[PDB]
Amino acid sequence: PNLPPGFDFTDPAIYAERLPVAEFAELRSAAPIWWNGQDPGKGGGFHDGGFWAITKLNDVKEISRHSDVFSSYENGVIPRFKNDIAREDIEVQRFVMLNMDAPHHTRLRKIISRGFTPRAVGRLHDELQERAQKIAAEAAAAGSGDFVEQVSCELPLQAIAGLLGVPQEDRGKLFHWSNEMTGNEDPEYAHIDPKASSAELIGYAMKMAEEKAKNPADDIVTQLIQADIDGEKLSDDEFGFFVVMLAVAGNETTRNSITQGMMAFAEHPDQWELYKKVRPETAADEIVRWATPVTAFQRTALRDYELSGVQIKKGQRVVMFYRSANFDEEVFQDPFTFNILRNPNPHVGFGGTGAHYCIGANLARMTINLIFNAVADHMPDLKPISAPERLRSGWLNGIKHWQVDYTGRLPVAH
Ligand code: HEM
Repeated sequence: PNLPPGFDFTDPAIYAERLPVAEFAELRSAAPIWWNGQDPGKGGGFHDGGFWAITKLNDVKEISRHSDVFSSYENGVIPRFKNDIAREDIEVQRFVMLNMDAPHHTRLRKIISRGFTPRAVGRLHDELQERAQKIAAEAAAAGSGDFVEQVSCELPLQAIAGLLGVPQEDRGKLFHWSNEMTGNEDPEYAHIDPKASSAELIGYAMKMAEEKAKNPADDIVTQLIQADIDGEKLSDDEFGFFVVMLAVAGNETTRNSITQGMMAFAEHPDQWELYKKVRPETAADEIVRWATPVTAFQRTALRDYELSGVQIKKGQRVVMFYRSANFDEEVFQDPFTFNILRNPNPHVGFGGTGAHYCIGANLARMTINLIFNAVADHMPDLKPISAPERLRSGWLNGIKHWQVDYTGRLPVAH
């Protein structure tokens, strides 16, 4: 393919500036499974010399379905850390369900599923709609400001707190810990240590589990720590690892779907007018496909496996570029058109179908719908002031800041 020598699709220096949309398109056309070599020292923590870049949706689905071959546990799913990360800090990811394989994954996923039933998630609708309205109103009253802080950040965190029944007076500290826990290489956050925040959150969660076992209630935490008919339940530490997992899994991801959904609405005012008018049930999925908050997750082959004519060898990493797959011209009609009516929309922003497919997908869609309803109600005319500031990460597609005029009336500053 026509790519610069040395090009690495996991390079956080790319994403601090842009999404490499042209280069993904070049691989889908010229080399849809492509060996991305990595130089000595520059492996993002993996010392294997490179990985297979997976760029087509059908191949992302195939890998995702064949979890008996393509393991999450062996090297975890994050394809990029600081280059000098210790191996034990990659392996500590195995304590959370996202980085487990069957059969251990299968048991935990069945228990954790109790928290994500339609009823469990449905129960959060009213508090989240009230909060979404309050968020948007307060931002509108500020006139202008950082959309990421003032509109995108809070609701995903309130969804996690509501789910876990975190007392109101504990939410600031919970959110503080959570916001320190999705590591990145961004110089703006170079002073933060995820490990200490993670240990505080796990201890807080374990105390909650102990208390709820003693005073069970009609809530999701009680369901998780009480034995079902098969005797299965989360131990206290397992409950702590579930909370730690959510603090990353359901935080920056939904946050970025909100920021980048609004960026797409600013870029496509026809879609924003359509949205405000009809508030269509298909909008959240198009927002997720367009935002693709997780650029990529990886797997490791547990045996040689041929994928679309390419021999993957045992031990090699494959990196599923959801950012590429979600724009695959053989699966979507006009993938580079932002269309909030798109249906079907077989995007992989929540992963390919398979064991690990996002268990929070419906909660995330509800979050997105409630906050955009509130934005439509309170700041229908909002206009950006300056360009988004992207996050330096080689796997998360993040926006740190985006200055916006909620009134739409401020004139151009010179
Ligand atoms: C738009 C927002 C979101 C996006 C783009 C997203 C994306 C993803 C992706 C790509 C995966 C891995 C899928 C795979 O490997 O096949 C995943 C897993 C997961 N997500 Fe989400 N997610 C979002 C919101 C949420 C929310 C709101 C929560 C919970 C509050 C959540 C909880 C989880 C959990 C617990 C896993 C692990 C599932 C497993 O390993 O079995 N996610 N998510």
